[PDB]
Amino acid sequence: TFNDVKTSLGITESYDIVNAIRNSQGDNFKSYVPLATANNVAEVGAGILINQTVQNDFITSLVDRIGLVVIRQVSLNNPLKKFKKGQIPLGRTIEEIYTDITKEKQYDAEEAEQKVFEREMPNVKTLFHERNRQGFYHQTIQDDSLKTAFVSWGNFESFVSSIINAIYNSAEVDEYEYMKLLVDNYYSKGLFTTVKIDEPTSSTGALTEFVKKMRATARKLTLPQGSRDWNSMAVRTRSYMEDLHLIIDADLEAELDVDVLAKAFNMNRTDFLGNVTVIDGFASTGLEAVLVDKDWFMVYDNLHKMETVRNPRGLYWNYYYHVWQTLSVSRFANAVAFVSGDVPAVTQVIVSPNIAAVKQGGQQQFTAYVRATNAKDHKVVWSVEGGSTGTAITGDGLLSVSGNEDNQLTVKATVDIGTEDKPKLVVGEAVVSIRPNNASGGAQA
Amino acid sequence: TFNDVKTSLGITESYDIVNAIRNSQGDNFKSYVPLATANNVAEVGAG
Amino acid sequence: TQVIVSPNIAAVKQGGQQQFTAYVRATNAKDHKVVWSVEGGSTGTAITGD
Amino acid sequence: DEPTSSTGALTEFVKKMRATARKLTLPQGSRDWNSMAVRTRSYMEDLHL
Repeated sequence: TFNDVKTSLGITESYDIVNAIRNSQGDNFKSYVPLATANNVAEVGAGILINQTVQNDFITSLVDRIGLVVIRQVSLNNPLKKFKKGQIPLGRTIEEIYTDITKEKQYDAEEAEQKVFEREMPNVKTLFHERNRQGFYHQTIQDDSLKTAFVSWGNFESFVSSIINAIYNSAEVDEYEYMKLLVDNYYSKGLFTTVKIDEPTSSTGALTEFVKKMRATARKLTLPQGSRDWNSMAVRTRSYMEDLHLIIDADLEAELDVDVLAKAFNMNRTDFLGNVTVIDGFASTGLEAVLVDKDWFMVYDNLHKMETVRNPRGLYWNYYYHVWQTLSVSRFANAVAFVSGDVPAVTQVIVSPNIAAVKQGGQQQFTAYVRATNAKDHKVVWSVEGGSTGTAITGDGLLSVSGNEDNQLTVKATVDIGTEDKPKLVVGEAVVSIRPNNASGGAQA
Repeated sequence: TFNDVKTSLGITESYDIVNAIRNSQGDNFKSYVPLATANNVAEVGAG
Repeated sequence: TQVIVSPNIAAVKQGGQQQFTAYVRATNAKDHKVVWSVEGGSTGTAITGD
Repeated sequence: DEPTSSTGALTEFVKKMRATARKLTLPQGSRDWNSMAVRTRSYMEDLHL
């Protein structure tokens, strides 16, 4: 129920093909001069958004009657469906437990007199994955009002069927797009091990600058001694190379395919290591591709219910499609971020046991790993939040819980990238609670 | 024994992907606006 | 090169409201501010941005 | 030179190692290539790059 529709609705003519040029050429547009109806094509040839009742040219008061209705229809799919680990019935959280290595002690027999029953607890990280996604898809099909817009049985079932697949494409796209958030989340949080690829410190000849880095760092994830510096928990894990999946920009696969794979007499020496999955590219700035284990994804299903209900007063159906999922990310798995643009110096600081239960008057050793791009060796300042005058931490992160506290402490590892500004602090944190001590009361000395 | 804590524990982040999603109607992030539960994926999902 | 305001056609009830969204075609690696506007309304009938 | 510098410094590094591995695994070994200047020799299956 419209009027005054201009036919140039969303049109920003960068140049008017006719009046700026074709009438006035003397130039490259000369091949359109021998066409005579080029102005009728330049008016309505790019599609018309809003229909208009156009009268017939010879007989006015005859309407010009739409005479072919095609119905476009596409099916979308999640390429990342193979990163799902099945269904969780009966439960909400997931417990992910990882014991890692310990530090060797020097053999000393003199100190061994008092330390036979000394108790040194393991280094255990735990990780919890809550059910995140709980959403549904809503879709009405008024079966009776749509019979207006069709005159063919056959276009009516080819339009009702598309609204069916409109649900099944909507669900599968957000299933693609939620899992693509988890990469852009994890990078925003600083949790990706940043590796630059587009900083070629060499001379000219850096066409394979990214291939040499994405085949070295792919190999570094699989050394049998493991490494500390590819997790976001700083634990000594390892990949087995058959589980290394590489989610890559489509811009970047052609950089490989053209600059490297053609002119490669032996392509096995220059393919990317591990399984390659092309996406369109990530939302994050400068992030080109991401190499991960198969264990890095903690994606789980809970529901897939299609329900429906009929309205007798509105003569319609609602369709509800509930997808409940557990969309999560293992911080224990290696996950390398191949980035291009300019990055911070320090992306993450990892304080080591992450949680503690230290008795009043007790003490606790802390360690801060520093996830740093180019290794300026940033100095670490330890700090305690929520204490009293007593509780302080000093030097190489040694907490001294006072006898006079009961407060849940926050132990910080402050790294300053910044300068005379509102500077750039990279603060990692841990949480210490406090057991009470009957520490004999009163005063001393 | 732990009685009150935030869930963004330790995380020092470059850009915040709640203000990256909502406060960029421009580009690079409009694919994440039609998500309904994007808060409990972006502020939990790391673990 | 183009700004695509997405639904392109609304039949909004008098009093009711409607959600619009605009796709900006950046041909470069930047982000460009969108300013929403409603012309031809009564006193009232505003678009809030966004 | 430095085996990140150019693709010539990569190649020359590939030249010097196939040279050296041949010099090691010549029979009639050298008093070069060890720290006692013992006239020893080595085998190809024994070399570990």
